[PDB]
Amino acid sequence: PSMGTLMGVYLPCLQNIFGVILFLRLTWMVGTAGVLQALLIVLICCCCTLLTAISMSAIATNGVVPAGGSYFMISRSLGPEFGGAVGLCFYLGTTFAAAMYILGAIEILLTYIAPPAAIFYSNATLNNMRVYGTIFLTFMTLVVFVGVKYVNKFASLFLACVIISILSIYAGGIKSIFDPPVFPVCMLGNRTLSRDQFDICAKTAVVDNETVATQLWSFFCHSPNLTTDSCDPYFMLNNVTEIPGIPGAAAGVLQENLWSAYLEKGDIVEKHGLPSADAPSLKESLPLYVVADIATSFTVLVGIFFPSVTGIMAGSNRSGDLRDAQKSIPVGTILAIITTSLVYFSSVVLFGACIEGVVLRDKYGDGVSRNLVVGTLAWPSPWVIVIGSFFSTCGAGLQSLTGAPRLLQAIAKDNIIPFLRVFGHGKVNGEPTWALLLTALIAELGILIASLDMVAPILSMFFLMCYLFVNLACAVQTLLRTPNWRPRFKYYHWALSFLGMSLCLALMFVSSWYYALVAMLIAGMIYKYIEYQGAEKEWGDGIRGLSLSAARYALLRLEEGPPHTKNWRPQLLVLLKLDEDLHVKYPRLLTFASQLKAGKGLTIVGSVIQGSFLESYGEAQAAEQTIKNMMEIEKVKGFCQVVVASKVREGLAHLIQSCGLGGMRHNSVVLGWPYGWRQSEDPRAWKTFIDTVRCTTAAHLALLVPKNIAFYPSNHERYLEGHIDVWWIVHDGGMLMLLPFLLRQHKVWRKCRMRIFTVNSIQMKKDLAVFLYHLRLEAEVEVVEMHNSDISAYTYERTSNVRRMHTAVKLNEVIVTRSHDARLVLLNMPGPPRNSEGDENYMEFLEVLTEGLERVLLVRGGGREVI
Amino acid sequence: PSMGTLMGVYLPCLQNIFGVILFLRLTWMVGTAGVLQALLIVLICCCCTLLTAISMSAIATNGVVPAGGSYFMISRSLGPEFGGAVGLCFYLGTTFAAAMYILGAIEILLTYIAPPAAIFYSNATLNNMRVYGTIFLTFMTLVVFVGVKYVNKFASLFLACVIISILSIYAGGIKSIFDPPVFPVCMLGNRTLSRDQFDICAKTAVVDNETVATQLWSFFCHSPNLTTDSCDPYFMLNNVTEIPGIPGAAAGVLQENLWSAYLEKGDIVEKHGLPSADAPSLKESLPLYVVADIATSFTVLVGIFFPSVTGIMAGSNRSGDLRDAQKSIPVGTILAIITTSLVYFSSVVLFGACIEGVVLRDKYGDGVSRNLVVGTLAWPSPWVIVIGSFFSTCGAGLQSLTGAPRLLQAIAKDNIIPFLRVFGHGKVNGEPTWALLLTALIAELGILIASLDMVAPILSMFFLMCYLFVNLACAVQTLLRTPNWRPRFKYYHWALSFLGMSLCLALMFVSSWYYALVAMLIAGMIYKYIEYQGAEKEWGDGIRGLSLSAARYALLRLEEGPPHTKNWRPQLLVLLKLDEDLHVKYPRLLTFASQLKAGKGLTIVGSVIQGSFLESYGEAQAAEQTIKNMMEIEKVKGFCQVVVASKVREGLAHLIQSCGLGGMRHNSVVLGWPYGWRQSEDPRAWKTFIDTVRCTTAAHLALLVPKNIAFYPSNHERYLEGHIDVWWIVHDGGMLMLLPFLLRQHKVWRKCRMRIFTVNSIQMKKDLAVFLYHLRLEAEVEVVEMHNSDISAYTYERTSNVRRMHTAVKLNEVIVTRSHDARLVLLNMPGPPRNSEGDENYMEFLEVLTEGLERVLLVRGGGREVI
Ligand SMILES: *[C@@H]1O[C@H](CO)[C@@H](O[C@@H]2O[C@H](CO)[C@@H](O[C@@H]3O[C@H](CO)[C@@H](O)[C@H](O)[C@@H]3O)[C@H](O)[C@H]2NC(C)=O)[C@H](O)[C@H]1NC(C)=O
Ligand SMILES: *[C@@H]1O[C@H](CO)[C@@H](O[C@@H]2O[C@H](CO)[C@@H](O[C@@H]3O[C@H](CO)[C@@H](O)[C@H](O)[C@@H]3O)[C@H](O)[C@H]2NC(C)=O)[C@H](O)[C@H]1NC(C)=O
Ligand SMILES: Nc1ncnc2c1ncn2[C@@H]1O[C@H](COP(=O)(O)OP(=O)(O)OP(=O)(O)O)[C@@H](O)[C@H]1O
Ligand SMILES: Nc1ncnc2c1ncn2[C@@H]1O[C@H](COP(=O)(O)OP(=O)(O)OP(=O)(O)O)[C@@H](O)[C@H]1O
Ligand SMILES: *[C@@H]1O[C@H](CO)[C@@H](O[C@@H]2O[C@H](CO)[C@@H](O)[C@H](O)[C@H]2NC(C)=O)[C@H](O)[C@H]1NC(C)=O
Ligand SMILES: *[C@@H]1O[C@H](CO)[C@@H](O[C@@H]2O[C@H](CO)[C@@H](O)[C@H](O)[C@H]2NC(C)=O)[C@H](O)[C@H]1NC(C)=O
Ligand SMILES: [Mg+2]
Ligand SMILES: [Mg+2]
Repeated sequence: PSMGTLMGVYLPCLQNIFGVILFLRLTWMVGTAGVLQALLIVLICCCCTLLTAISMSAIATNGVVPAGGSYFMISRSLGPEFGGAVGLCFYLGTTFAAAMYILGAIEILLTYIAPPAAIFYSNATLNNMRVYGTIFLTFMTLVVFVGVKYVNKFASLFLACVIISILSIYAGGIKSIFDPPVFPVCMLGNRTLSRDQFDICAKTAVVDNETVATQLWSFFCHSPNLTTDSCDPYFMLNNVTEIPGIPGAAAGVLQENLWSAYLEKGDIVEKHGLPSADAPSLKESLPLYVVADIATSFTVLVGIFFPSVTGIMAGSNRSGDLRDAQKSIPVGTILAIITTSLVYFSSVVLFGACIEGVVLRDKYGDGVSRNLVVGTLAWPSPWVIVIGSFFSTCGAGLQSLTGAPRLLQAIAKDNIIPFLRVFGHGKVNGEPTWALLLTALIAELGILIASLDMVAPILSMFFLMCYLFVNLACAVQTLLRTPNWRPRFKYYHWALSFLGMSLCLALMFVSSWYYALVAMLIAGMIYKYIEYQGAEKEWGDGIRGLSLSAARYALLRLEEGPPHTKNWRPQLLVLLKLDEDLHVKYPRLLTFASQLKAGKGLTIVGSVIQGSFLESYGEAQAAEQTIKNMMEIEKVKGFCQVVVASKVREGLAHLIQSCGLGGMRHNSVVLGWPYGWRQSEDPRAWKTFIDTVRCTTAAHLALLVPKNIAFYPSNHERYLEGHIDVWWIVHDGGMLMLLPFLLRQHKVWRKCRMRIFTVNSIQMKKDLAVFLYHLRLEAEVEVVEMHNSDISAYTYERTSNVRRMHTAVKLNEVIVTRSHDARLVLLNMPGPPRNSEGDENYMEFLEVLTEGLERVLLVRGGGREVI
Repeated sequence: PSMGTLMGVYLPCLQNIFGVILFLRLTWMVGTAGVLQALLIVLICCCCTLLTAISMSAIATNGVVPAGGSYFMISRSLGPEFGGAVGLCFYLGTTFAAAMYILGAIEILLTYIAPPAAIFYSNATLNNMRVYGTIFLTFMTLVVFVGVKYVNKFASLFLACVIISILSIYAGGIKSIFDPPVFPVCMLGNRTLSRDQFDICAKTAVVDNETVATQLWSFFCHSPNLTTDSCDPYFMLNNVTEIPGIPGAAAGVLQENLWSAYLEKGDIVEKHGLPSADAPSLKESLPLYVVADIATSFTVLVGIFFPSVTGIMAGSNRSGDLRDAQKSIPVGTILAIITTSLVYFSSVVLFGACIEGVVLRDKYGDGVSRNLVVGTLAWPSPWVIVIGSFFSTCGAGLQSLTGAPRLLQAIAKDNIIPFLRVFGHGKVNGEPTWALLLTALIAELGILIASLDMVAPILSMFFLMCYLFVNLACAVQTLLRTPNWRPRFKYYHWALSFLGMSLCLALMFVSSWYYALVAMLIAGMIYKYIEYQGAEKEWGDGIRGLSLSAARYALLRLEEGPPHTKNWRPQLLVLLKLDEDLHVKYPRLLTFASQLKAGKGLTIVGSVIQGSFLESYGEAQAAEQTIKNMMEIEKVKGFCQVVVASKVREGLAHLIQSCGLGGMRHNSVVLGWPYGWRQSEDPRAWKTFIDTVRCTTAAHLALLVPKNIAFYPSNHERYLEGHIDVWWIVHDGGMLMLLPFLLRQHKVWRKCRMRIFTVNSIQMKKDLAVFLYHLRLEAEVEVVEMHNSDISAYTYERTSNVRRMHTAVKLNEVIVTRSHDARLVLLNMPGPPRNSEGDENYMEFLEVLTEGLERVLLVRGGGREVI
């Protein structure tokens, strides 16, 4: 399968864009709104479609392109929810478009081709439209049922007819510039008379050597004798002129019809710039003037014109039979859009500058003798545009009735929405069976309105909803960094899709707010229903399934990307120690964690249970429930893991290195202090502690070792007088300065004074102060003398056993004489020794250091802390 | 702190609800819209506020009630995002309400109290309103700045004045029924003359024994002599009547003014039911008829009336100083609402049935000699209502200017929105300083409009937005089962909150669609900004923080509730085996998992690395990256865990029992088969396999042991001819029937025929078929003979070593002669023995069973499978 860009993307998109709105409703729109506002309408309606084409190209380039059609790409690149919601709005738009094309062909048949055939001679026109539209819809449905092959064969002919029509229009204009046609329109003062009835527009004619009243007189004056004075004042007071209706292109005409002329329902189409002496008038004369049919505005014209720029999704419709789709879909679509936009602009200016401003406003060509107003300027004859538009409308109706059921069948066989499974019951060949009937029924329900000017806004609403959803999906997926979404289009940026969504939403609300609300509610309902059904199909439950799907999506999206945050906040893993009877030994660790997190962040609570898994599952479940209850009491929102190991050491290690799912990992381990390690003889008291410390420093995790956890305050407790003391010695400054702030952020330490003690002094104070300004703690800074010999233990261990104890006891003396009355004391601990045997000496160091302090918390940095 | 329900909730809510709209704009609304549509407006505007009061009660009962005010409850019970968004709309509503009350007091001062004081004598009224409103706003701001204590002291007086006003109105009506007042209104045909200028309404009066033209003549006719014929035709053609303006209560008047009388801008207030002979008229007479001031409709009246039922959040405003708030806030609020609604209904009917339908439509009381139209019926004098409404408006303005800056200061000190931190810089006493200035500026910007009929819809938009957000939050949090949200209100149901949200949204869009769009965009912007800032504060990054917060919220919400799903879908844990050089040994396990999941669900991929953590972290990270790449290649979306253990057995156990976060856990373990176990001498080949099997059967997890994994198809492979074979023997029927369906759902097995082989036969076939109908697989069912002796191994092991082999070899013979050419064969495996030593015999059994089959997959149920 291989066909080029032109005959694969360009010509189908062109054939789908050029429609009936141009012939039947371009001149009327231009005359009612002027040339300027018409150009503005065309620009506004082309910008939304151009931004949507850019977003569609960004969709069509990422990855491989599915070979099914234009609905499979959207789904594959935006998810079943979005794609399903988009597909239904597009289906409804297409079926209503079929209805509109049938209505247009009926109007062209009953008004210009053969008026005598109308059955009903107000509401007679509406009933004729209803009857003939129903007959046409039935026959077209039968044709599509039996003869799809001939339609696909003859589809080129309709495009040939459209192109020949446009060429003839432009040839007629260019011939108009130097030698225009003749189409006299008659005038009464500054009113417009219907030339259909009268033989000639003249008050009196000379027959048999004398003057006699003409048909215009007998129609306006009921008396057939000139010597009468019982007629309306407007006829006798004003003259009767015959101005040419097609003045050749000039700068005087384009200057005349350049400003808006919005009429009201029932008003008279008047030629601004003719002498008129006002006077009352009878009520038997109104059937002789041309009348405005519907109320005209700006939003009305926007709504009526928009369905003439839709069809940009028809270019990416032979995706399977394409040579290189990534390079052939976007360029073809955008070139088709540009060609259509330039043709519309040129045609607006040409109509404005070539035709009278009073014959453009005859929606049905009443001033002229019931001709196609746009067909008046055409070189060969006004008969080429009539037949051309008739065949174009028939072909567009046939193609819409062919392409809507196929899309419905695709959506039904995709098994997204479950209640429309029957609509996928295709024939033996694949041609839909019970989707054609539903489509014909919806098209009939649309035909029953029987007025293009009322069917067009619904069509516009559905297509605008589809475009808005495509744009919004693209922008959001680009912003939030979805895992499988990376488009390769060059001229693409999420700002463009966002602007397109905004513009098409503005249009959707300008046309009719209530229709837009109904469309938005339908779209939201289908989106949520697709999401719920997908959740129930993946997991098993509806609501819990929704939560599981949201969690999985967030974790998967969070997986990709740089795994480092610009800031550092403690996300703890509280290693609780269960008793022999499975009771929490130190329930104050959970309280302290709740005070340090304040209910925001991640807090996992692990614990190891010695034994064997094969025979100890119930114990694990019971302990998990116990920890969950104890954790609910202390008001800390977190998860709870319980593992059953053979030795507690390896259980602790596995718990430290494996807790979380992907990016939701901990980065801080808060373990308690071993009590009675030197009292008892069992050496294992302090080996587990040292091993967990060494295992949490090799994973680059922070460390919080709250000593004397039995004296820490509870949540009901409150502090009124007291001062936190910080004793940052050398390293770990960031966290030593960030912990007391996050601590005092709690009501228990809501107003505890902070004092920063740091073992040129003025320069150091200035730096600490400038750093504190960003934090805003403003705690008093007191820098005591720094003796390198005393601090040689921290410097030597980071980057002499007898000396170690000396320095630790001198440091302890200083801290206990200058910080004894402190509420909470925070100081950083030195790293454990490299030699696995000096652990006793390291423990003695750590014990003699914090001698006397009532409550002391030791923090060890991980090294990856930034702030 | 303890005060009752009445003086703590009822009276403040009552004082906040009864406003100026009732006096200044009740009669006008009733006359323009009739009695029926007025009652409908009151009902529509009371239903939204009643449903909002029910939702607010449901909020006020769950948990403890914060003692701060009415904004802390909403925040504490709905989250910082919702509460912050609600607080700002409420602040804007309150400040614009202050503007409206100042405008009302100005109107009452310049129109009835003292008209000569107006500075400008159209736009003179607007300029007078602007100047005087600015002066009033300045003086009121200064008073609130200096004298809050006196305001809080005197707040009771304003309620006393309002109550006395209403009592006087009703006393006047009841006195009207039997002896009404005198207020003659003059008429011209069926037009309404302004009685202010004329001395008496009579064409001619008799002075000095003869008739002379009266002031009405000289005002309507410029000639002061009766003998003139140069006047307008309407004056001479019609009469001059003097009808009473206050007809006592009767059923004839309530019948007259019962249908709508919507006028247009500039129309004349006409008395339907008086003789009038039409005629043209001059243009110097229009300043003498009463005129309609603004265009009236239904939506206009809805918008103008709505700010008279707002203030239901003022009852829950002394939460701290309450005896028992859970029982005192809801009953008080709802009783205040009911009292206000009944007073409005009774007043609408009383006005309709007591006053002429032509003097109700004088917005400024022009027909009467510039009196308060509602003050005409009042027993003591019309002077009590004027002064009462003046003092009420002044008091309401003062209280709004006192209560808006306090709310802004609370929001600013809560540190939710960061850019308004300055507005919390209260005085030494707490009274706001730079929040009062901002509030006064916004109120001035609102005063510059200087028309109640244009300020009221903005107020309505803000309050409706606040109410809609409260209702939506309540309904959603009740539906999705938020963890900390359980209200105790009896008459509360999420359907009521949903209906309230719908009704108040309908109102918000009926009044003015564009205003509603602006309000909704403001609310959404503030919601998303609060969410982003909170994410950046909890975690550290903006976008990644958003993802982390969504994941944590979903997991926490999913934690609570029954942990069993009605359906069972496999969520796998693929235990890969890494090589000595850290390469995936069997990369086909990942392919098979991707074919069985099809990219939807949870798939964790664990692996154990022997060694020691203290010295093997880089190996773990490298292996994790390797597995991530290999898993991305095979197109399976899952997480990857790597642990470093000392012995692979306990690593596998810890991986089996601890993988996931809360509810996102696996329920199926897919491990491979040990190859070369009998070939090599190392006994550990089959001990790890048996141990993992026994460890995964004690955790109640399913088990998938794909044998001969080297012959399984790849993703590029396709199958055209072949038939899946199922050999369900006794147990594990649900999963043995669900696995092939989920398998064939993949394109690789898209059309492989399924054959169900099952070792009364007709009854069994009928049951299997009925079960298959729901699945819809419709696979052919062939039931072979079931010999109990051969099946004695499965029956004896679930619920003789020589016999075991016999039965296994006979079963293998049957399966290999009737299923040799099968594509994939699925049969359930028996459980491992209880005796830890018969493992060799169990392995020999499992090996001799699947002898000859090219591809065989064995499944073992967990026992908790439902479908
Ligand atoms: C077509 O002829 C009709 C009827 O002869 C013209 O209607 C009349 O046009 C004159 C302007 O030339 C209007 O006079 C102006 O009226 C406005 C508002 O009343 C006033 O402010 C101006 O100072 C001036 O008096 C006149 O009202 C209008 N007649 C009616 C009944 O409205 C019409 O303008 C002619 N031209 C068109 C339609 O382009
Ligand atoms: C107040 O007096 C005014 C002027 O005298 C009345 O206006 C005129 O009322 C009559 C009805 O009694 C209208 O006649 C009707 O007009 C409609 C539509 O044109 C027609 O369908 C009916 O068959 C009938 O002819 C007349 O049009 C109207 N005059 C104008 C200029 O509109 C008015 O109705 C009196 N009563 C009120 C306002 O309650
Ligand atoms: N079985 C366990 N499960 C979870 N965490 C543990 C376990 N054992 C120890 N820990 C962690 O190590 C810390 C040190 O406890 P450790 O057992 O060393 O001291 P102890 O229990 O107070 O008594 P001793 O020091 O005499 O053994 C505990 O607070 C806990 O954080
Ligand atoms: N180190 C490991 N990490 C993760 N999973 C493992 C590990 N070792 C074994 N397993 C699991 O157990 C299964 C059995 O593998 P096992 O080592 O028993 O057989 P083998 O490697 O094929 O060779 P042999 O049977 O001779 O040892 C593996 O497929 C895997 O699922
Ligand atoms: C009606 O048509 C006539 C014919 O063109 C207009 O012109 C008038 O012709 C008479 C004949 O001599 C002259 O006396 C008048 O002076 C002409 N009018 C002007 C303005 O020159 C006539 O004006 C038309 N009437 C109206 C109301 O347009
Ligand atoms: C104007 O007022 C008079 C006084 O009430 C109306 O009544 C007419 O009075 C004259 C005096 O004899 C009678 O002849 C007429 O028959 C009375 N009218 C009727 C209907 O009985 C008079 O009708 C008023 N005019 C209008 C237009 O309402
Ligand atoms: Mg120990
Ligand atoms: Mg082994």
